[PDB]
Amino acid sequence: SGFRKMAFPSGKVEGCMVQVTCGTTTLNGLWLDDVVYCPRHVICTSEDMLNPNYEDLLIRKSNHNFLVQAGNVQLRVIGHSMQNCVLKLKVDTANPKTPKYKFVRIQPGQTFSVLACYNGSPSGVYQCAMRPNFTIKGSFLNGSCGSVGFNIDYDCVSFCYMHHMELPTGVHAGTDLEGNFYGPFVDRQTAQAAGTDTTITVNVLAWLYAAVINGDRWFLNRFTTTLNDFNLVAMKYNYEPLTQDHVDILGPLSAQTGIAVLDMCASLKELLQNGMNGRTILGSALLEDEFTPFDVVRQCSGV
Amino acid sequence: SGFRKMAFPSGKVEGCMVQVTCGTTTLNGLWLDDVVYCPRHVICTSEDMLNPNYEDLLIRKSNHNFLVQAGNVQLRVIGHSMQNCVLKLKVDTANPKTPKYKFVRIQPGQTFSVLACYNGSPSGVYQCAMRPNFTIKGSFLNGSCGSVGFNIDYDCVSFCYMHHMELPTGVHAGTDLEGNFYGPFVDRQTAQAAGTDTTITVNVLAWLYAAVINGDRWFLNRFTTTLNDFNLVAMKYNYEPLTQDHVDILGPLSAQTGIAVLDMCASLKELLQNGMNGRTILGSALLEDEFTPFDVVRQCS
Ligand SMILES: *[C@](O)(C(=O)NCc1ccccc1)[C@H](C[C@@H]1CCNC1=O)NC(=O)[C@H](CC1CC1)n1cccc(NC(=O)OC(C)(C)C)c1=O
Ligand SMILES: *[C@](O)(C(=O)NCc1ccccc1)[C@H](C[C@@H]1CCNC1=O)NC(=O)[C@H](CC1CC1)n1cccc(NC(=O)OC(C)(C)C)c1=O
Repeated sequence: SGFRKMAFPSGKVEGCMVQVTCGTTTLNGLWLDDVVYCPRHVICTSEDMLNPNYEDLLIRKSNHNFLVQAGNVQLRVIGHSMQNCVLKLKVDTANPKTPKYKFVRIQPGQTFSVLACYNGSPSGVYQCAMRPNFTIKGSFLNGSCGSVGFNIDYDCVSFCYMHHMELPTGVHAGTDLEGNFYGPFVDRQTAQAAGTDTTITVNVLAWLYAAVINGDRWFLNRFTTTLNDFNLVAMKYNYEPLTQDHVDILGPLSAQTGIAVLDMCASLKELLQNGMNGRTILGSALLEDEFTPFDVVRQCSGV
Repeated sequence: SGFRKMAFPSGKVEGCMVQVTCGTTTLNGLWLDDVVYCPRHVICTSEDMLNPNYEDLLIRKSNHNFLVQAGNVQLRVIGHSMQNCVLKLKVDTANPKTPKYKFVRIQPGQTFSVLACYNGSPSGVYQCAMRPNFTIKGSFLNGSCGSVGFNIDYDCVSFCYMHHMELPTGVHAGTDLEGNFYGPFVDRQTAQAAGTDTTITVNVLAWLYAAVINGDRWFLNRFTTTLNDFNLVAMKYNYEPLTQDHVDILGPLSAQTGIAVLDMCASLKELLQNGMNGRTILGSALLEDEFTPFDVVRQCS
């Protein structure tokens, strides 16, 4: 037993990471088959960054403008195309360590693993959630751009995130691997801010179940409530609405535990008004919301 | 730029993980060159869990009794010896994915990554600290024995933990890769329990320095303290003694931020007195003790 924030093993993705240089800018790329994927802003100089014309910038560039390094080996570029905010650099050699993979786009509330990289070298791995305001709470310094987020299912890597920027409150924004942004952000130096964050209700409930499953039970009670009464207090504390689908997805654990979701809701209710005030659940003095139901089950199962 | 509990990239370890079966019992092992390393209790039943005589149990085994499998390839065992609580199987094939590696014994306070595995197949990776009472707070189910903890420095993998048991408080215990336990635990099913735990003071200070680096100063104060007055207070909240070695180690973080170690000790002292009062520090509502000074420097610069 025990309960921890856990990333997927990262080896399948470590082998796809490369370095990409265009002029003074260096950042990371993802090498799958014979294409390297990286952020389109690798083509911008500092001056261009304030108001860039990407189609114009790119037309001016040729293959020779892009230096791609895998370890010490040098990949040569035979083609270049833009898709949305991502650049696709065709290269001579297909990646021998290419895994089974697809590109997918994730919903707010869903989690995934980030492999942080610098100069094409993986530095660390951690779990994040795509927040309701479309940011992630990561850890990223200069050179991190191009790092990816992913899930693993059997042998198949599902890539969902490529890193592009930092926002004023120390939170992070990027794209799917077809170059579409998560959230209302643009790849330019301009005044941007995250919207008001909100708490992922269904994830907090899943985590209260994990607490119960692991012997922690000093928040339970005897009282059911209603979606409507609940949602009204949810609204008051900046919690997402809880839908009937949420109540369904939590079904396994209501069963496994003997505790009704709306029971759990009155527990949460009480925690919302009273405060935590330094007292703890699964080692936390705040209500955690970056574990999904599937995450809680995946980890109390052994998959 | 943010701050997260961050594991090492697990790929170098993933390619060494295998499964070891003996009778009814299956767990994980670690394949480096021509040796598979696993917990010696792979050769026990449940019958034999209370007072196993491992020397007696091993003598009665032949090589062919150990089923070792790396993915779909069955490896052939050609020899075996026991070293402390670890069993070393000699196999007829060297592991081609073997990395640069060393075996080190860590001290309490130190951190590392765990690769949780089942049936020779990795399931997740997370960071842990060796607690002062010689346990870790992990996530381990039936089948996880033989999972290992490690650090990575350049291309060199430092193996420092192999997983053996769960203890009544729901915390975990194991050995180094030479088979010696951390703590006064033993590989048998008697009643044994962890000593009372304490907070890793030097790591909490490093984390406060990390909050300052990331642009957050609300918890600082205008006071200072002697080293000795600090420890007399801290012990009252079950914090580990801070030593002169600890102070020397926080030197670099002090220089970068311009906060003297003993000034930051005064802040901590007050945070223990007051609590957070609704605020948080690097996203936490508690004082966090599983980041080391080396870890803070790694991830901030
Ligand atoms: C990215 O492009 C990257 O890693 N580039 C390579 C590189 C950059 C700097 C020096 C050497 C090499 C970064 C990743 C950033 C850096 C710090 N933390 C991160 O997550 N992305 C940007 O720098 C991004 C550029 C893309 C077009 C949108 N950018 C540009 C300008 C400003 C900001 N952020 C910002 O002003 O936020 C605050 C919080 C005010 C610092 C930005 O992210
Ligand atoms: C380890 O042997 C393992 O993973 N073995 C393979 C396996 C076991 C059971 C079923 C199928 C396959 C486990 C790891 C444990 C199990 C749950 N979480 C863990 O970290 N180690 C043991 O079961 C261990 C072996 C003994 C030291 C040599 N063991 C045996 C007996 C009792 C306990 N602990 C115990 O009593 O648990 C509490 C928490 C008190 C209920 C124990 O760890």
